[PDB]
Amino acid sequence: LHTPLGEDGDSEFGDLIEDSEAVVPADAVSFTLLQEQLHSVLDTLSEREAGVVSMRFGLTDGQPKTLDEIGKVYGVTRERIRQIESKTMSKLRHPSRSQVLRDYL
DNA sequence: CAAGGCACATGACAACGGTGTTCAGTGCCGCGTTGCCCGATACCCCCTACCCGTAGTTGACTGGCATCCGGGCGCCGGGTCGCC
Repeated sequence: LHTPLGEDGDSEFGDLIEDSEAVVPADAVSFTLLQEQLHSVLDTLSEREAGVVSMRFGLTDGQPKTLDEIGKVYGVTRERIRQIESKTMSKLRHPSRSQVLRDYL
């Protein structure tokens, strides 16, 4: 990386290649706005529906939880949880609570 | 002419009429919370073409590789040699 870069002075091949680990502020703030808007639309729905979808898709922890995995803290059945998840997906699929999330993809 | 005797109706007397109520029970027929029964997918098993580490190869075969310049200036600073 300390090669002359073909230039006798003031240059180094080590100062011409961009990295990839660096966080792009644009993408980061877009993600933050996505998180806030999704949390807002999530609060718009019922608090119970909100909580169950959040725990299923893991919106507070990195790893999502399985259906029956939610039926221990909340004390519900593996098929009840599936049913409320299904009707949550049905409601969120409504064009009402989709537009604000369309551009986010 | 006054008193005593018989009709019809009359102050109460309950019990039917008929309807809408008090409990009360149990459903009737609309909305909800959890039983099925499976089906798939993560976790053990064996071996094997290849990757990676180590062991030898008995004519002899005994000192490399250098650098090499047109700064240029200028100073500091000390070391080495000279003076004596």
